[PDB]
Amino acid sequence: AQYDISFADVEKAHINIRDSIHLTPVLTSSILNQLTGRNLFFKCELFQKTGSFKIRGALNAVRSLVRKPKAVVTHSSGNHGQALTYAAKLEGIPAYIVVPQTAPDCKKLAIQAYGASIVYCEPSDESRENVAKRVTEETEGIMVHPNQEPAVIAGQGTIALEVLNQVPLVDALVVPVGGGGMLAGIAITVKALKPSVKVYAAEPSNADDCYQSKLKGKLMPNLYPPETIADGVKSSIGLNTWPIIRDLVDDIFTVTEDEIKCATQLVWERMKLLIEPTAGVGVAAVLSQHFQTVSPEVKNICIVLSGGNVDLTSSITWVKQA
Amino acid sequence: AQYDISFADVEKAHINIRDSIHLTPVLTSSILNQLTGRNLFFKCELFQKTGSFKIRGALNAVRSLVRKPKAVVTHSSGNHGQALTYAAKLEGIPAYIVVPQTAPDCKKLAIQAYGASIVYCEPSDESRENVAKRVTEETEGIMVHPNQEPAVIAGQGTIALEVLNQVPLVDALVVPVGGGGMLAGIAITVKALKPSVKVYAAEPSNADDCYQSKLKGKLMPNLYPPETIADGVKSSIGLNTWPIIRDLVDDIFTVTEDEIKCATQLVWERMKLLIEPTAGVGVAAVLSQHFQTVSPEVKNICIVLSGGNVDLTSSITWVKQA
Ligand SMILES: *Cc1c(COP(=O)(O)O)cnc(C)c1O
Ligand SMILES: *Cc1c(COP(=O)(O)O)cnc(C)c1O
Ligand SMILES: [Mn+2]
Ligand SMILES: [Mn+2]
Repeated sequence: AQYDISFADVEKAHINIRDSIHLTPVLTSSILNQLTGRNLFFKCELFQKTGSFKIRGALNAVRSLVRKPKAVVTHSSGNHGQALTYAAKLEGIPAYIVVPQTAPDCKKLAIQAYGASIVYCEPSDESRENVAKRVTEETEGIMVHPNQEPAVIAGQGTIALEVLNQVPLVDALVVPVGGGGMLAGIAITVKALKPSVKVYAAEPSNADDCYQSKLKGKLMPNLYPPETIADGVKSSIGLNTWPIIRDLVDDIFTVTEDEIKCATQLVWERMKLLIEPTAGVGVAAVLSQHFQTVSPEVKNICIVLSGGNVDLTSSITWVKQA
Repeated sequence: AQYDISFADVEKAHINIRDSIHLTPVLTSSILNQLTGRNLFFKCELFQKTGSFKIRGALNAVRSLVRKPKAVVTHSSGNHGQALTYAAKLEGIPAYIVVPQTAPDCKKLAIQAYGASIVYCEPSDESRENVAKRVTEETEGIMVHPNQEPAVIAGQGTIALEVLNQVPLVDALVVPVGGGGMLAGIAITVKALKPSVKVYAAEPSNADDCYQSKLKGKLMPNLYPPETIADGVKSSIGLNTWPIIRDLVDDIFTVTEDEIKCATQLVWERMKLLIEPTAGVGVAAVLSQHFQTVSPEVKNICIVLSGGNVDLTSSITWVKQA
């Protein structure tokens, strides 16, 4: 009944960011329709400013602060970091981004290109959170969490406002899940406007905390730091997004590393959209064996292609020839 | 005054193919605007059916035949071959595609995937033309030339009808040139509707026959088979497209291999559009030193991103890390 955001927060966020973001297109694919037997629609957040949907939450959070702040601080595998740095730069606010050592080089470099101070941490939720806390204290900055901050969650939710308008007959949204900010914002939004529309999460089997949490009915974070090509969804879900996910998300589909790699390459080759592997997670979910159990009434499915920030040099390892 | 096609042919082609092709989007890039000091618009033919704009000419040609034909035949580095095979398959007509031995593997495989009989030839204009002639005779098929066939040229020209509608304030179109079918169709169209709009060709320095022809005022085909990463524009311009290009194209910009590689990678990384290197030729042209000499009045420039059929495995060689 009462969560850390409401639909009204999402509506407000949309008005406050729409002049500063792209109304990204919804594209289709005949081959992917044929492979799934569904009518698919691809929400192209890879074309968003900074290369992912994270600009939505970042702009909303920075503008929700509006003496100006001394600094903004966060932890990020890269996309929220880039987005926050860009949003903060527009207001003349310096940014400190705490980033795991094992984040992709392209993401590390982009954060530095936008002028942030990058601070490497160890690759775990605990290290990300603890180092961001220390950096926040040292800089006397403002922490803008990548997925648990209400202003961030409300910003990500605005994706659903656009999808429901662009695909008026949509039956389901499929959303990749890491910390659950996007999934939670979208769930709040869809279930407020047209709750008959399904909200499905897609998650790596190698980082399956959201799936485990829903199964067990309690928050079950990753016990070991995840090893996955879906580098942007290694975070566990958190205390603010869990209750929304528990109550408002219809199902969660897990996908293996091989499935993620295959779906990502299929989008590259067939749609010509350079999605990052994390964005391939949603595509893998709809292609998966378990998704065939979804009712045939759920025909019009919109998959969020959440980002396009991929290391081309690092992607030469897993790319397979036909 | 009188060329092998007219504007009326392009208009007719558009009505005859529009129900069967995508009205591809026009996208923008802030970074590419910043780099060029121009206002750029990208016509996304990479999203077209079969991965390039060639579906336009192919559908128009196949439907311009409408006992049904025994077979269709062509020569192609891959894109026209794929498009022709698809168009012919819709009508239950078999296809024989003559393809140079050194065409990219992805293109060879796609032609076979669409059900064509592929016939390898030696990598030269002479071999392509001679083998297609022999195959046409042996199969008693109909030759559909990739760039000199009027129905094909008229089909490619329809790109300009869309661009002029989608970018109403456009000042110039930039078009990659191989055989000159697209360039000629676009030139006929633009100069009929709003001749103040510039039509610029973009060409590899390593395959610079169009540039040489315009300089010398006569058709000067490539003396040696071109060596270029822009694998789809190795053909010389021909007898039907040359007069149109001579008279109606405003300038031709050549770009080196390094420029093509750099522009292609920039589009991948910054726009998240998986263009093939041939489609990077137009982007390289607007980024080139010589394009800076174009009048500052030519502000709104639409570049045709002509195709997305790229060998990912073969592209691991030239991709450079930042
Ligand atoms: C952040 C991100 C996600 C996951 O969003 P959460 O709010 O962390 O669940 C998915 N894809 C991409 C590209 C992202 O950057
Ligand atoms: C065919 C083609 C061109 C060139 O068109 P021509 O009519 O041969 O000049 C450019 N880019 C791509 C991707 C093509 O397939
Ligand atoms: Mn997870
Ligand atoms: Mn040439």
